[PDB]
Amino acid sequence: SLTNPVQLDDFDAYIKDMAKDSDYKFSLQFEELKLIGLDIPHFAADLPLNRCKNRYTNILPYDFSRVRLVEEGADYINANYIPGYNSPQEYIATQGPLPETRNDFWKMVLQQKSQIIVMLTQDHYWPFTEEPIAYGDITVEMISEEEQDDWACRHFRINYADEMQDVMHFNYTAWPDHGVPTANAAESILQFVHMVRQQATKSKGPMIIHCSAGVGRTGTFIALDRLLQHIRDHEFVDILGLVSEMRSYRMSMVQTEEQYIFIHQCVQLMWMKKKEGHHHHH
Amino acid sequence: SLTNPVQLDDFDAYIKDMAKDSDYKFSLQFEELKLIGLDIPHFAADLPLNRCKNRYTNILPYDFSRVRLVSMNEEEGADYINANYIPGYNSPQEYIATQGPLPETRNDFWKMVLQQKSQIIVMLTQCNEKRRVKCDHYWPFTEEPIAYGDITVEMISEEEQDDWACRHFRINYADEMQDVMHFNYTAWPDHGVPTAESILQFVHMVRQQATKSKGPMIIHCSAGVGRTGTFIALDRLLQHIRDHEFVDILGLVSEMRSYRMSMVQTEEQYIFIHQCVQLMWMKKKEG
Repeated sequence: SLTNPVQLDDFDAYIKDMAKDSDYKFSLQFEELKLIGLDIPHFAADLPLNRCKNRYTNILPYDFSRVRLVEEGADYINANYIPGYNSPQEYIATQGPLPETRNDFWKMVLQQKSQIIVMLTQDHYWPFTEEPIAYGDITVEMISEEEQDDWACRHFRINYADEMQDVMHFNYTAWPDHGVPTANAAESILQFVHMVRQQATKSKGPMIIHCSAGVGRTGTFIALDRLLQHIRDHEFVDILGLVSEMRSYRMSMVQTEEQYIFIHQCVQLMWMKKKEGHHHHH
Repeated sequence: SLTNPVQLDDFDAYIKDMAKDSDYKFSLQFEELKLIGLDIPHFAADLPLNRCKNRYTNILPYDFSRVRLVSMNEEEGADYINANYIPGYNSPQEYIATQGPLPETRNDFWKMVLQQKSQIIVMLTQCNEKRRVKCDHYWPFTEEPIAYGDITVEMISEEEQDDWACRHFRINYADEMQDVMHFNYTAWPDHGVPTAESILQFVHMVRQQATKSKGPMIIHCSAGVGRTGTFIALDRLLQHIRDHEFVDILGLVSEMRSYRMSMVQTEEQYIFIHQCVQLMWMKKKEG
């Protein structure tokens, strides 16, 4: 429905055209993306008892792709499985946990067997000290912590009954809140993405990604992660088709035209890196 | 991973290159496609108690995309049926690909039809082919309402033609009633090809009805992967060619295989899909 594959050889001319007439086509395409999933049911998220489990009143997970926890509304959590470059349920896009949902969040991590969590914002649902904390029936203890300039990695040990699970936690902290992303901002985020991807290819369940609403930065991170891998193996990119797809699994993925344009900004840099690399295929 | 969009303007040149050296490139692509989905679990389909619900021991539904039957405190495994949600041109769960119902699962099938609220069923096989069993005649023989478990089905009409039959069913569970159109294509031999004009009109026919219907479109043949996979590809492609200037059959077939194994069973059916697009392209050029 919404898809526009562009040969990498034509991306430069493509983005320039997208930008003409005051970003007319960027805006038009974004206006079209806003129509995706309008008719997909999201009744569970609107049930009386689950309303308090949503950070934002109008950002609700579709019923078909929602992650279900295993009482009235006890299976609910604002999160959706999202397709990736490698599997149909490679990711779980979710909102930043609320104090009232942090126990449900850890239950999701355990049940879904997620060994990688990506936080795109700076709510502190994890332990502050080395002391193991019990979030409901699940005990979580931070094993180690590494801190870089733009991100931090934490290793968590989660247990329940006889079950034990190791979970890596990547928190990007240099995400720009205001102004247009500088060439450095783009570079940093692309490095972070690449970094998480190296760990991904070595993990169990779906990769959990979140930002306050779980759609903007989250959908942007997912798009970039999938794009880097795609651009490495292919000679074309279909950004429109990609964001449209995410919109069909979780509403508002890539929340703003700003983020939509930014994604194109990053792909141009990816294309520049691919060309300058001249790497043969493995 | 597996994807290769081709502008329609050079699809002819593409097809001819793929057909070169006795379909060398076509086979190359099909072998790659046979690897898709091998790592996706299908634990529920493996349960001993569900073995009698699988027509074939090797055609099994993935856990993540399988269709779940709903019931109140019912027996273990009661939620199981050999079927999977498949993305379509319009929505994430537009189709439900399933095997041809067995005598032991005909009630489960109708339960799925009612619960999923499907108003269209596409059957691409005959119940029997070459004296070999392919699918149970799970629907009524006459106009007399038949009870399948707690669901009653009434065949309001039955219009047959050379290559297909259209049957209007009215089904109900107490006061929950539903109209279901059943399109049975009878000229598609299992593991083979219609042997394009005929099947394309069929697809167009089902498409017309679809625009008037709501709910998932149930698609099945015998195993629920070969002809079913080819039909879905065709249905989706017809709509895609109408709106765009390119096609990615490789990515399309790869995607289906990530939702249900073996979609589009043979290289021949895979090549048939390309041939059909070529025909679809020319029809579009007549405007």
